[PDB]
Amino acid sequence: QFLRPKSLDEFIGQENVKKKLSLALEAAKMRGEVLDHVLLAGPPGLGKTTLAHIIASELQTNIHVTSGPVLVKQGDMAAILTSLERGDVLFIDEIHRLNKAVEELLYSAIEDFQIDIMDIQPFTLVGSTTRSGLLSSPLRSRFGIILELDFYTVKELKEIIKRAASLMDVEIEDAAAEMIAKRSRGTPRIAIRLTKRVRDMLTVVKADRINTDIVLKTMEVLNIDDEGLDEFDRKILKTIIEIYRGGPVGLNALAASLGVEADTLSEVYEPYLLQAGFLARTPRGRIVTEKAYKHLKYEVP
Ligand SMILES: Nc1ncnc2c1ncn2[C@@H]1O[C@H](COP(=O)(O)OP(=O)(O)O)[C@@H](O)[C@H]1O
Repeated sequence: QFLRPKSLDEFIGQENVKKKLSLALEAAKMRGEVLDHVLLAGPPGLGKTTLAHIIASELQTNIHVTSGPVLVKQGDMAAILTSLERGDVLFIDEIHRLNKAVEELLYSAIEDFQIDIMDIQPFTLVGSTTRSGLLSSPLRSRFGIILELDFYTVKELKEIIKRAASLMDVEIEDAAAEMIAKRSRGTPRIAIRLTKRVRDMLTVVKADRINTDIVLKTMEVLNIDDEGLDEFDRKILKTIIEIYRGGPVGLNALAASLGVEADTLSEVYEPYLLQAGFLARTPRGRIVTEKAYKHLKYEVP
């Protein structure tokens, strides 16, 4: 995890998020008070986990990691709550997936810091979700700080790439870093994994630095096109084009045809497809745009 930022000063991008978090985080440290609960929302790979760890580290408290789909019985949640020390961070990934059982108990420990009277040390709840709207109304109004992360710019991603390459002790030319950033689908996690693969090409071809040639060879091997779309991205668009005539097609129907969970489609793949203008959502369902037809070389109906 030597590539993960350890402080906000090492976190490139998300300027609005950082200025908001920094304000409340520094104020709380200065007062020796427990930070207000924070909600981190946005597509995966954008640094929500990273920020959660940064928060605990800045407050100099312990972070307790867990996720909604794991805490089934109240006992599971109860144990974690009691292990919390004053000022500790309770980080819950996919918090919108907490079953009513543990959700009620969590909400309870937040209203007065005491579960059914049997006592909980004041703590900071930091939840993570792809869509803040997926959270229940009750728990939603519990976070005093809501941070919405959107995709990064190509410039920010390029900077993240150069930073990663330097840490892996490998030289890379600006134009090459730009090329990778343009194909990272607005996501730091994607950009870093791509940089590692390009690093492997640099190793096999025995080059002194990553250039455009090395990047293009890597992308052909990985099957990533000039827009950064991978095999499944294209499969989604092609399926809508061929099986559904460009759409509109419902989320459930599309998911069934692709053999994947609707969630993985709407929370993981569609976000960027919508942002990049390849897909659009209508009341009747998802539809492909003219840009997708042309990018994939299909005659525009
Ligand atoms: N702003 C950033 N600068 C550098 N690396 C980042 C940034 N945001 C995310 N990453 C990197 O990407 C990977 C993914 O991040 P993570 O925090 O797990 O995403 P999320 O929880 O939103 O899915 C991490 O390896 C991390 O170190």
